[PDB]
Amino acid sequence: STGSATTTPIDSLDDAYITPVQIGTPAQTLNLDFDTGSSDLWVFSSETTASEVDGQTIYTPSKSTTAKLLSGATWSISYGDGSSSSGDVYTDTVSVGGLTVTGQAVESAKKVSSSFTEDSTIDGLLGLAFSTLNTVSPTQQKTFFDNAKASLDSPVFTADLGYHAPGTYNFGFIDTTAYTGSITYTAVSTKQGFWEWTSTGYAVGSGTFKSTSIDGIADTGTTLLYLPATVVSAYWAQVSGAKSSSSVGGYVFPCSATLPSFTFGVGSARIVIPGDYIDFGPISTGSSSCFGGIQSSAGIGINIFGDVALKAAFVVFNGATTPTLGFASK
Repeated sequence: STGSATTTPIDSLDDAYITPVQIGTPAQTLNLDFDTGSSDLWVFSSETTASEVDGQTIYTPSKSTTAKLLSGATWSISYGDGSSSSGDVYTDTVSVGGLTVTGQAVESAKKVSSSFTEDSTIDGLLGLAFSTLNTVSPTQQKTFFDNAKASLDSPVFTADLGYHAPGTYNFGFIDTTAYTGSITYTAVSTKQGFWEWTSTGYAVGSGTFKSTSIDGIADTGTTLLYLPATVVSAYWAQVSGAKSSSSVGGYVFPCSATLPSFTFGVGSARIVIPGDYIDFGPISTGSSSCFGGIQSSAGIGINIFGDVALKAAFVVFNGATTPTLGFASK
């Protein structure tokens, strides 16, 4: 089997992407944030504290003839950005882009933190990291991909995120029309439960490539590119007036600037992030200070190849017995 679904930016900055997901019988379609940095499929629901729901579409398990309470199971997750959610668990039929999994754990939120409530466009998350990170207790649950894997034509999914435009998540096949040149595959460590890999270096604009190993994670659920402070300083030093602002929470730059590209290495291959992808616009409406899309990972504890990086590439998440990651230009 295969599946193919379009993913759409939630706003004009590409802060996140939503993908329609069918849950239950008859189908209830919710728009979920596909997150290769976590492993829980959770949704706003009829059980979510009413004051914490503001415009989201909810899953109502009592209206699904295939929903079953997973008795005694609870979940609770905290994300890197400080957001969180928790609740109980149903199993139900879940379909993405025509690919159907029966008996998928659907984690129903009883509580969500303010960041989730405030984002009316995101109805929940669909985790695509390794199932070892799943938070359901006392019986850990599998991700949608893990459950689908054996049925898929090939045990892979691909992320093809758009820059200020829709893109595609495919399951079970590689669309050879969706990228240019060849796909370069690179080793993955699953030791921390992430799609963790080692970039071979970087360049700023038309500058020379610096060969250096940068361990990090491919994370579709993180907006920006978070890299070591040395790398980030070298980038922003090429933008007149750019500076790190503790009050704003990162590097800012004059909105009048033209940003240089940023290149990262994948083996001997190179992925080029155009400068425009690094512009996250005014820090507040009407400001002439703009927020940068490359930020320091210092104090995160891990480097994160988030959407800024991933949307410059066609990315293969290869879930074969020995997983790997592939990157192609597009």
